[PDB]
Amino acid sequence: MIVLFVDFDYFYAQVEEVLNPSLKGKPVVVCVFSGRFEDSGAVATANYEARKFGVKAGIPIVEAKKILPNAVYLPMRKEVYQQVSSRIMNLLREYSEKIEIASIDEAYLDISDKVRDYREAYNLGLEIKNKILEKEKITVTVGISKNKVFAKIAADMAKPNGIKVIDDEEVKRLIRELDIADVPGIGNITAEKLKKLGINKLVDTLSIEFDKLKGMIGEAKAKYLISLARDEYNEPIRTRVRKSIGRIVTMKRNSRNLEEIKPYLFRAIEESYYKLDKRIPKAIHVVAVTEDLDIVSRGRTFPHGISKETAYSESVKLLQKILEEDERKIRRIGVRFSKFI
DNA sequence: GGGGGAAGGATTCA
DNA sequence: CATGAATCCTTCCCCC
Ligand SMILES: [Ca+2]
Ligand SMILES: [Ca+2]
Ligand SMILES: [Ca+2]
Repeated sequence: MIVLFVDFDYFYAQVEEVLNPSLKGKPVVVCVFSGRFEDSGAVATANYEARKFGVKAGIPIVEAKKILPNAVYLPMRKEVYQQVSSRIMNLLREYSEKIEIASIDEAYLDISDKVRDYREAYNLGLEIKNKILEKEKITVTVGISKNKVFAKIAADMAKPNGIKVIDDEEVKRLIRELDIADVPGIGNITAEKLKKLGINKLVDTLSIEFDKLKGMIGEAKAKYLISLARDEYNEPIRTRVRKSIGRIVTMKRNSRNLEEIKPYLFRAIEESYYKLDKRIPKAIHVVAVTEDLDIVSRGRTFPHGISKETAYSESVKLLQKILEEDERKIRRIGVRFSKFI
């Protein structure tokens, strides 16, 4: 099987460059302003110029400014980025029928049939990069390998603006020398649970009793790592199905007061409903981010679709359940809709 | 013993 | 300082 993975580089910041080309070469930082206080919030995405100095996604906006006070800071414009992304995906579509849109900036292409040899895939890659650079002025990195996981690792190794191929021989070297933490799906949490089992490389996963690895990180994650280490991972390329829609908003200040929280919750519902379009959910979940960044939620599934009126009423009940069962104050509040008809 | 929702939570990552 | 949604896991429940 030959999988070609496309990862748009520093996507949000790059789109801002395309929309304002005079930004090229300057450090650009796209942020999410929380409005709690001047520059309160986090970095969503930073381009290479800012990233090389430590300004990256996740750090506080105030922190970024101490490092690069002269960088260009812009508010995140998600729907603009989504529309540019949609145009890019439809373009990749013309190279494959078999396409898995993993996120706003990532897509896997099963080009097992339209090519053969890693020479022909590579060529299809350089071609794809040119097509996108030309039609949208967006540079992307391409990863090529025998399965989705290594195609992604390939991209991770080659970014930014690159193209890398991981043949069957380096897969085998990587299976022994690649830090397991760099394996897709292994975050800091899992990486630490693995470290305590001796596991630092994929190969190490085969020296452990399965039921032990399973007890430590779960059956699905255990089977996943094992199949990769055995050079047997082979999941098909398929775009997952949109299962839920919702929004969560950060309040100007933490609260525990119903009337103070409501306005934020209702705003979340309105935006959620606008995004659902013609979709009708049978389930609703009110989600709250506590003062200690802990996530709590209460939901309900109905035997029918949920009207906005029912959503407003049910959401208030769910929130009350939350405040009544948790003592912690609330920092962010929102809702999620699922089980579409 | 176990099929099969439903609910609440744990992780991942741009 | 702290900013959408899929997968997966655990517990719980109804009941054959
Ligand atoms: Ca990415
Ligand atoms: Ca990206
Ligand atoms: Ca990692």
